[PDB]
Amino acid sequence: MEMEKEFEQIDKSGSWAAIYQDIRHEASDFPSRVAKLPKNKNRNRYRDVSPFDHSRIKLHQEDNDYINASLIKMEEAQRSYILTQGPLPNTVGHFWEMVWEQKSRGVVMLNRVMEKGSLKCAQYWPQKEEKEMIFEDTNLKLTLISEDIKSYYTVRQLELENLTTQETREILHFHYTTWPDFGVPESPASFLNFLFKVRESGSLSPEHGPVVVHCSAGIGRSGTFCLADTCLLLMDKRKDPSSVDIKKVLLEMRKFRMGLIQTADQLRFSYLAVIEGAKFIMGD
Repeated sequence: MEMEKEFEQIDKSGSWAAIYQDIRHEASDFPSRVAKLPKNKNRNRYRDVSPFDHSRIKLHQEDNDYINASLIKMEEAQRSYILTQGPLPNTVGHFWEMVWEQKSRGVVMLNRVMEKGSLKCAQYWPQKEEKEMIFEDTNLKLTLISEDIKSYYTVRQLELENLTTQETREILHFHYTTWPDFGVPESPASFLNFLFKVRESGSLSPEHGPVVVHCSAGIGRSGTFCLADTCLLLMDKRKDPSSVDIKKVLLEMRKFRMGLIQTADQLRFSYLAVIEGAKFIMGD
């Protein structure tokens, strides 16, 4: 069924909360035993959001390999993503270790450091060129190279240096700064504009490691981003674009991280973004 007609059907019958609960009921349940070990309690921002064991990213260190992060590998679309929580004061060094070890080119941040008067993640990148950051636990240095502030998002060029070997890499930081404190955006236009800027940079392409995407818990706004990207790519690849089933794609992604898309409003917004984004992938 054309999602656009599916959309109006659900909208006129006001059944979004019902569709969404059906997804929650059918979603995969896999063990997350490593996340729950006592030694890792201060590595998790939220007690009820954990990576599954089978898909978790392992840090390359004998001490403790745990980070709250998951590899979402989409086989038909030929795209991979790493979804992670916003880094905590004691996990910022682990976060940049993962970026280095997984050979990522881009980091996508979908939250502000403070929202609703509370801290939603650590200030984990430098704000001034001349004030670089050193992460002593993982032996990495991080420098701000340039900053381009736009109305709906900011793009930063960063230099990550492995102090052990003195190799350096350019990392691109894509910061969507205008998601509202409550609810979802009224129009998907600025979100789609942002997605296409990430695509244009190379950060999603198979020559690099997977993009790292986060919000506060790494499941809500973050799920919306990868769900929309993968659905649009499938519509590009297939002979029959109306065969793309957004609910089935979401359940496939939930095999790799729990709780992706956190509200029925985020589900509706994901439909809106794919429907409106389609009106480019087909030529215009």
